[PDB]
Amino acid sequence: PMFIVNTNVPRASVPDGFLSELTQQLAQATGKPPQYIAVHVVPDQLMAFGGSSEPCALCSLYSIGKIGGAQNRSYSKLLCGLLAERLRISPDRVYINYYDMNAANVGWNNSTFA
Amino acid sequence: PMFIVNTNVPRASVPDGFLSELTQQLAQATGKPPQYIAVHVVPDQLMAFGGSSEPCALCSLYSIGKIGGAQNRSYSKLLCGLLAERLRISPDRVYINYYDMNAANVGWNNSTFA
Amino acid sequence: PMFIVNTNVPRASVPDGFLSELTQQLAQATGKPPQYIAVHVVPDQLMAFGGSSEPCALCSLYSIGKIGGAQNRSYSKLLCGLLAERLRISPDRVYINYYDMNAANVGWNNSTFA
Repeated sequence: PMFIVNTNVPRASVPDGFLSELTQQLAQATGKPPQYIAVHVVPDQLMAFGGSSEPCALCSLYSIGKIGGAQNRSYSKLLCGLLAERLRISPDRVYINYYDMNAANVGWNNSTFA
Repeated sequence: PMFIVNTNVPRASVPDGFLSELTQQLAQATGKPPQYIAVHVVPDQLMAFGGSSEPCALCSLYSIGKIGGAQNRSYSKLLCGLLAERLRISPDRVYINYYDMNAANVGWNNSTFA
Repeated sequence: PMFIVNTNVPRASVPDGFLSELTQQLAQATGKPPQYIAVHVVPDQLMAFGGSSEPCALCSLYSIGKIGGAQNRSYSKLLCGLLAERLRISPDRVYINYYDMNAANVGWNNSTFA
């Protein structure tokens, strides 16, 4: 799985250990081993949510399977929780796009996961 | 809706008010309230278009519905217009990927839009 | 086509001529004219792959067609090869998301490709 967070929160406000926390919690949530989880945090961004620039985040979760209505509600609670607690971003200023990737459409290690 | 612009134009060349203008014009174009529009501009990027590092932009527009053939032509005229006028980017050096997202695949506020 | 590479490798480690090499090799691999190939490299990122901050890359290849099982295997061998040779990233620390875009969902030059 791959989780990306783009945010206007400054780098210095991203706590130590955050990428590891994301990795850990995503492995748990998706059921996939942490060796397969990749995470990417992009702070200091020029962004607005609903016309204003209070802390916000635009995020993506890509996974080969483990994507669906109930699962994605659960992921959203988890991820909005983490962004609120660690980055002080209000959950109503977070969007997360979920993508169910086909294995043949994910490259890794000179080939694909198919 | 979420609109992202990645560009090699420098930050200083992005006018004050550009995020607000995008918000307003996208609200009008999509018919969605401004409160639901998120915008993200990423200047100073290392990018090329057709092998050239002249000004260019790679963009994405995500929306739950309000995406389709005619609509995306209209959005492209609008947004290339804005990028030409405000950032001095030629329309033929802009790509915009359009995504019609399923509500269940968009997280927000600890749940999804489904 | 549009190819994006996000990496924790520093900017100074991205060799001169890299965006051109990508453009050229992607034109050849996809069969598309180089004029339609866009490339975007984002170094110095805060990211982890399998919990680790050793060099890694999270990438995307978008194309209108020319996406499929065998084609994507071949792209992955090409692209992982270039990331290894030029950026010294191990192929097993690269993910590449492949996207077959509908022409009606790609804006360019005030319109779409449909």
